[PDB]
Amino acid sequence: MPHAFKPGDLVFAKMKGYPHWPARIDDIADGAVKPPPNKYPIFFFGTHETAFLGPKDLFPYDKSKDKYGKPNKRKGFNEGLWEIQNNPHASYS
Repeated sequence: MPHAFKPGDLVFAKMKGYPHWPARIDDIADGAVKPPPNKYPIFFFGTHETAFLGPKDLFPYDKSKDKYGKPNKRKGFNEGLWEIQNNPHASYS
């Protein structure tokens, strides 16, 4: 049965106006900006941008990849599909 989201979990993350996007729950490093309550730091593969999102916008990768894991014309999308499948836990800093 599901647990709560934790750093390292792989997801498709949804934001207004964008397709469901390959992403991971990031850790928060000492000294880094913390998310708002009930929000998670989302790192988006491909773009390498961060946003804070709640669970309503977070779809677990294994369950969702058939549906959402298909090429997209949006900038960085296809690079992001490679990263989530091939090296989802690397430093992209």
